[PDB]
Amino acid sequence: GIFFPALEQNMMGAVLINENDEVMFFNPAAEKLWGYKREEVIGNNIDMLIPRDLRPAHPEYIRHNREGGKARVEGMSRELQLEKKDGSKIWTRFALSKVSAEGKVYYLALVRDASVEMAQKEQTRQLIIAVDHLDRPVIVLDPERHIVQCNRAFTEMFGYCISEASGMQPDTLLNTPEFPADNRIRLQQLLWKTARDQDEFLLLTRTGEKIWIKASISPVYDVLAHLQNLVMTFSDITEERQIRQLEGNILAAMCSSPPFHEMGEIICRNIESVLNESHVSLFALRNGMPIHWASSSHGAEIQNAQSWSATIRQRDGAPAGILQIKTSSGAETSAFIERVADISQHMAALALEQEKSRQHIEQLIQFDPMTGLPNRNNLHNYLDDLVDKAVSPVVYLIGVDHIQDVIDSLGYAWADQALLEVVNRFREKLKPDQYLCRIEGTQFVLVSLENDVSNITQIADELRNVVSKPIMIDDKPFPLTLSIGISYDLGKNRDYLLSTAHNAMDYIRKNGGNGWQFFSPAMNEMVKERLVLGAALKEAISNNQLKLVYQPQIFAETGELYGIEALARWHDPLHGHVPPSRFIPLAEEIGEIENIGRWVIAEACRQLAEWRSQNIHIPALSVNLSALHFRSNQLPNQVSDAMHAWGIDGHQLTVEITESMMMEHDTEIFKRIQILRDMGVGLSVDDFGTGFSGLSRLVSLPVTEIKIDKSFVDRCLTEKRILALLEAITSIGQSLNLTVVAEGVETKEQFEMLRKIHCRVIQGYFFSRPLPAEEIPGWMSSVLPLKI
Amino acid sequence: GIFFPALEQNMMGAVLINENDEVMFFNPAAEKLWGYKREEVIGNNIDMLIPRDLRPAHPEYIRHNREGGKARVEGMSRELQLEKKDGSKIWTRFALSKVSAEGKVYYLALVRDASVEMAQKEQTRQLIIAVDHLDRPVIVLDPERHIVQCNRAFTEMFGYCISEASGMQPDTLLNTPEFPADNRIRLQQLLWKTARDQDEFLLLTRTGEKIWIKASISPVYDVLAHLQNLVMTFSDITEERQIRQLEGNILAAMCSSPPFHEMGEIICRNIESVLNESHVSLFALRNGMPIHWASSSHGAEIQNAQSWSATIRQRDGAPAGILQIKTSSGAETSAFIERVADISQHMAALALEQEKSRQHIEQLIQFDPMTGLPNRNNLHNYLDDLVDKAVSPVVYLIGVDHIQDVIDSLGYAWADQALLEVVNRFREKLKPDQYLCRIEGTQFVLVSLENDVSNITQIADELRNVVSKPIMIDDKPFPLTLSIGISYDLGKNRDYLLSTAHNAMDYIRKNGGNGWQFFSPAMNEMVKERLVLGAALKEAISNNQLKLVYQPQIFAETGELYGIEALARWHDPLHGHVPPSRFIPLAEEIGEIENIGRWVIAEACRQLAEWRSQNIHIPALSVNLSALHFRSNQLPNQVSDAMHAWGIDGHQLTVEITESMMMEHDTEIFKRIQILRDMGVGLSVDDFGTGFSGLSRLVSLPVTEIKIDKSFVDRCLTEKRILALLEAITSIGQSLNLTVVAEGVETKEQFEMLRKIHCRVIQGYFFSRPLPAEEIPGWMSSVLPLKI
Ligand SMILES: Nc1nc2c(ncn2[C@@H]2O[C@@H]3COP(=O)(O)O[C@H]4[C@@H](O)[C@H](n5cnc6c(=O)[nH]c(N)nc65)O[C@@H]4COP(=O)(O)O[C@H]3[C@H]2O)c(=O)[nH]1
Ligand SMILES: Nc1nc2c(ncn2[C@@H]2O[C@@H]3COP(=O)(O)O[C@H]4[C@@H](O)[C@H](n5cnc6c(=O)[nH]c(N)nc65)O[C@@H]4COP(=O)(O)O[C@H]3[C@H]2O)c(=O)[nH]1
Ligand code: HEM
Ligand code: HEM
Ligand SMILES: [Mg+2]
Ligand SMILES: [Mg+2]
Ligand SMILES: [Mg+2]
Ligand SMILES: [Mg+2]
Repeated sequence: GIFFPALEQNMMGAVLINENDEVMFFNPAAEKLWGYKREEVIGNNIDMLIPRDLRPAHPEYIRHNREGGKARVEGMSRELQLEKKDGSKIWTRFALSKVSAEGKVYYLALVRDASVEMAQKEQTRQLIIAVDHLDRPVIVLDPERHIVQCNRAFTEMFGYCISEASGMQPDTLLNTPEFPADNRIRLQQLLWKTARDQDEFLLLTRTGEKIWIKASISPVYDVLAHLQNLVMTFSDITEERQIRQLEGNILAAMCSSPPFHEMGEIICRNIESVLNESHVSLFALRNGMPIHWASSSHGAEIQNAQSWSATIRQRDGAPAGILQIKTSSGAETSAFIERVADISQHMAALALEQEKSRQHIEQLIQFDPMTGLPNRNNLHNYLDDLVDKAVSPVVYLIGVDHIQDVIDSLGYAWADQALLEVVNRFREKLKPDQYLCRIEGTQFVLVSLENDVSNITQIADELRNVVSKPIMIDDKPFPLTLSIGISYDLGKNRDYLLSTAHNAMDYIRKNGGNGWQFFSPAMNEMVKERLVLGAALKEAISNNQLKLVYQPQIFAETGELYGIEALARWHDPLHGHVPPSRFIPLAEEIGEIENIGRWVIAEACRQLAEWRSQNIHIPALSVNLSALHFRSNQLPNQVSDAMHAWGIDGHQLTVEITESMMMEHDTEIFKRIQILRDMGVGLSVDDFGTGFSGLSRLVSLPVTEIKIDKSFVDRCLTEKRILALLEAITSIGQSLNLTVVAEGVETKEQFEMLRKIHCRVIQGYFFSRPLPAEEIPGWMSSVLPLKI
Repeated sequence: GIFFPALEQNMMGAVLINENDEVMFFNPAAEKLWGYKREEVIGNNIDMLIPRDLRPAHPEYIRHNREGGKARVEGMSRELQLEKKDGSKIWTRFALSKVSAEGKVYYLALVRDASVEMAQKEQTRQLIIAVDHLDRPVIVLDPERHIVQCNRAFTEMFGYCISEASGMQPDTLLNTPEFPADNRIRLQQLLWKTARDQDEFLLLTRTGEKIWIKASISPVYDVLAHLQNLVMTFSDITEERQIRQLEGNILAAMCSSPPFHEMGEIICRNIESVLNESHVSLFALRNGMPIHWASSSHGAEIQNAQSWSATIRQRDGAPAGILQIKTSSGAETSAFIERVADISQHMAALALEQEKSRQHIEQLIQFDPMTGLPNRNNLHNYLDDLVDKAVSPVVYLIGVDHIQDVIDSLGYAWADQALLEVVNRFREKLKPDQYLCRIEGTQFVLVSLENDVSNITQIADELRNVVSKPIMIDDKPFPLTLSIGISYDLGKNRDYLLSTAHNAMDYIRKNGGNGWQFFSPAMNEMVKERLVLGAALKEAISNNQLKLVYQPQIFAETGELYGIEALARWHDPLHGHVPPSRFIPLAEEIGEIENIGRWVIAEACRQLAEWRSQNIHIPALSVNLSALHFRSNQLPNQVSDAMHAWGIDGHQLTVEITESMMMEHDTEIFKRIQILRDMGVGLSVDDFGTGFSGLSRLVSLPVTEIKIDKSFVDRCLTEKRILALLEAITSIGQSLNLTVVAEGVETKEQFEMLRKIHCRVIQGYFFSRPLPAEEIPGWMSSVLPLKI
């Protein structure tokens, strides 16, 4: 056989043993491997070749193999040890084989050195223990994006294992939530990115827990620039997303520049948001002495409380503030709390330094950013000037209410806009003599010089009605209210006035706000008296318990009744007799003047119908109307109704207007007068108007009568210069056919002294006091004519 | 023989070839490996076994081995590729030998399965990677303390490769500095410690500079509980401190609210400071397209450019920007680049969010959180509404300069206080119709409705005059200046108006500020001409070159001269004849009214003496005076000087006053009139008054004449109603001894129609034109009496 020397010189050392477990064949390669020679090996039991430990065990191993047979079993190639000539031990690769010839059974084992193979195995083990040491999960993927390798950190974080995850897609392996933010497409795009990339996803463990993980994919190529593998690393980011949220919230709040206390509160609550069940405190340095900035706690005692005290450093490096974090027993890692404190101190240094600079400047600042109004120091100086000038002012303290709603709904950048809108509305209505300033927060101070209750209440009502309509910001309505406190006293300092106004405003706010009040209950009760009087007047108007008293007018020469003027009168069961000089202006303030006008016109016309039933001529009847009455485009409707419902057509009715009405210039009012004048009813002007040119226009807008006021008539006795007034007034009387009326005559000498100027008619107490309608007919039939 | 069946039963495939390269031995193991049949194999050439692609190359190796002698070496045993009958490719293990038999050349080959070999090698390859990708330096130590495995992170961090660090001690590798001494003791105790341990050390690198290292050592035992290997991990301290400082600095930068490009720049320089010799670029995605955001100041390039790219996202999957960071290879470490890039992305996201929020807010803000004034949006809305209403407004653009000195001296807060003071000064003067707004910076816009040139000049002068008093801040003066551009055009839009106003303001500011001008050259020319005329008027008044003219006043009945009136006329060589209706209002605006008053009174008395030198009776003289003249407390001084210097005692002189003079109510003015009247000089009132009652009050301020306006006379015959005015006005004439003067008669019919009303005197063209003074004596002796 030509194969004898071939297997003799083959690379693998070949050892052949016969039935007797003795070596019969042996070759030079095995000589080199073991150390002994052919003459030293041939004819000896395999026991000498076996290492010493297995010496007894090897024979029964061979015997068991012989007994079993197993249809000529040859074993499997593996790795084993040798004992050399000097006793050294080496790793070798064995392949055994069983031979059966001539009924007997022989064996041969082929051996190669395995130093490289065992070095590889040691490298494998050391590399595995290097992988499974740090808790940063890494996995490897083939070109087809199938996971092929894992580690203990990954299997512990996600529950899976290499056996249940080998050779399958990573998206299919990792179950994602049901479209929370469309993260499925993001995960596929990160898997399919061809360059180094990273992303953040939301995943659930094998059990299922809401965990966010940051994944990073990197490609690794081969020598010839082909894709070889993709490695994906993961890291849990749950502890860092919350810190990102904290820094975002603090940054957003600080960009709006909130006040110091509320900024501290925001920081504290945001720290608590990331530290579950903790307590946080903030202190500032005031000349080295710590003071309390803000805090937030539930008050519950924290047993075994870990306490940390972080120090805030300014730009130069000096300490400025102290932040105390107290946490439960082992709630969170110390590095977490250290990081939170560091980021918080970095973000709070700016707040502390801006607060310090703000205090330093505001010690002496006499103005105010954010609505540009004056401030407390300016108000103090103004009030001190007023006090030393000895002029007692009226102080209104105004608190704007419901601003916290917009603060919590939109933010400080919009609360400021609401304040600006309110201040602009106030500026749109402030009078020249009023002083407006801002003291603190949502509080403002108005200084006025009106020492009169009727004007003070009007100013307060106007101020409260300023905010009647909602404020539209960012296309969102926001109804705000006002609480006003009013203080006015004589000889009082700034402190007394400010304290009283603050007390009034605080009482209104505590009771519910949306209103105004005085101090000084004695002055407060007058408002209740006025409201009850006005309610009684309105009730009387509605119930028609009002009256008309008629005073005649007489001629100078013939002593004949020129006409009468109807005057409104009122008597209440509770308030007695209310003079018309009192309750007519009261109706102007309320708004019942129109109701008065309709009643008087209807009653006066109806009374003329009653007098016409019997024999009474009554040439004319004068009825007073107010300026606010004539401002409406409804007068001819009711007046025409009066005439044609009782046959009192306008040649008998007469209407007199106030002097101030001609002072005003309204085209619509004048046209209504001209329409009314053309109907037949006359027009009369009291107080002789204002000027000849105006009365010349009153000649253009035709009238019939001119009335000389009582004050002018009374002064005619002494002031001899005003005689030409009546002479000129009467001159226009016959110049263009006007009837002049003398009012308030009281003595005979007055009647004779106005006779020479030729006053057309005379109306006064020298002839008759006003009389109730039930004896108007008696007066006509009794004294007519009179002494002339 | 007995070895051929043994060779057949060898479980490894065995083949043997000769010079002819035929296969003579193909055992069942080889059958199971390849798949070919024994008959198909025996006698064939190697070509039915050689791989197809290596077929062109194999005969070259055949020739090399068959010709070149390699000392009859067996060869090499290694892994190789086999293709199955179907075509699949597997890897097997080959051992080849060269045997010489019968003087010939024979080649022998043994082949295994090697499936597990493939698995082991591929897993080693897959596992060395993801050791090379762990972010921290981990090294595995054998029990006898020799480094066996070092990862890529450690390799690039310290600079000691695997070849240099294989089988040698960690202290000898990372030799620490001799100073201090305790380092060696500490590191030996750490290295030979058997428990998990951590510490800090001062290890040294191949190239130089010190690195402070946190070192951790952990053990790894075996099944039999003996130290099998140990693991050591390293971390750096300077790097983590730098990351913390970077995050803090960028957060502090954001909290101060800088602009977008400034924010990008500060981020860029922070990354530059934390990472040496790098270039950083930022792009922001607008409408899906990137735009440059910030870049390195060093615009050049550095060799060995390694680039890292990050995608800035914003709370969603939508990309928001791109970051590129480039650094030279070998300068720093991959983990440091990872960390800096990640933190930069997470901070730039906040920067982008803040920019977006600020832009959204500013798009809708309607007021100013500073000075409280309206802002550019409100101004735009106002101008748009006015243009839609089709009313052309006058736009003043005001720039306040000399404000940098306040910033340099005191600071930003005091600059804001000065700006507030200026705005308050504007508010204390703006009229109800005008509209004030702040656009930006030290610039404001005023909108007015009056389009008169004189009114605009008055408004501009008033605006410029308010800054004359220096701003008192902290008891320190601070002068400022105003540059005002006036734009006014018909039918133009707000863009054109604002552009023209800004052009004018910039022109003034560049030329030096402290002034105002129109945008229109024609308007500038008009202003220049008016100023030239005013200067000419002042020069003429100073150079006594004015002249007076006298218009006779005649008696209605006797045709005898009642008196004459002096009127001032001005003649200029350049401007010709300027009517008094043109240059008298100009004197009021300038301030020459007083000078005109003295000249007229002094000249009239001097002229009165000249007429009295010869025989002229001249019963009276009427001299016009202005209200502003009478408001000065000096009138009796010069007037009394006039009488006693020419013997012209007030029984002749007469002063006529404007109607508006009696409209005003000043006690000092009224007293001065009474003092003046008591001297003997008469008083005349033109255009009557607001009311005849005022004339009755004026009775206490004795008057002698009343003048009827020309407009009333010119409309007398057309409007028969105004006849009563003259009838009443004359009636007052004999009521209290007054003379009525009719001014402006032109025809005989007008004169006779005023005769029935018995007007006392007549002054008009029907009798005589205003006569120059040289022929007054001739007119007296030639025409009088006119005999009607
Ligand atoms: N000492 C004195 N007084 C005399 C003399 N002759 C008349 N009087 C008084 O002069 C007033 C005339 O009313 P008036 O001047 O229009 O001024 C009226 C008018 O302005 C207002 N008034 C009265 N009735 C009405 C009404 O129905 N409507 C309106 N709108 N105002 C009314 O009330 C004012 C006061 O009315 P009365 O209290 O009735 O006071 C009456 C009357 O009593 C006299 O010789 N001596
Ligand atoms: N067409 C016409 N005009 C007639 C007639 N009768 C008089 N006049 C004009 O009436 C004016 C009289 O001056 P005035 O009414 O006080 O109104 C004067 C006065 O307000 C002002 N003025 C003139 N001289 C002086 C002066 O020395 N001082 C002041 N302060 N104002 C003066 O100039 C105004 C008018 O300028 P004059 O040219 O003086 O206009 C003169 C005169 O020309 C007539 O029948 N027909
Ligand atoms: C340094 C030399 C040797 C070592 C270290 C060694 C070791 C071992 C050991 C530990 C076993 C136990 C079972 C196993 O591991 O599969 C075994 C099995 C066996 N050995 Fe050895 N052996 C050596 C030499 C030989 C030789 C030259 C033969 C020649 C026939 C032989 C015959 C056997 C047989 C027949 C089995 C039975 C395997 C079975 O039944 O599965 N041993 N060997
Ligand atoms: C799948 C089958 C085979 C493969 C992949 C293969 C591959 C190679 C390669 C790459 C070489 C270059 C030298 C080296 O790598 O050591 C080589 C050389 C050689 N091959 Fe093969 N061969 C194959 C089949 C065979 C067979 C069946 C024989 C039978 C004798 C053979 C005999 C030789 C010899 C003698 C050399 C010379 C080695 C030297 O001179 O370094 N080859 N073969
Ligand atoms: Mg009345
Ligand atoms: Mg009256
Ligand atoms: Mg005049
Ligand atoms: Mg005149």
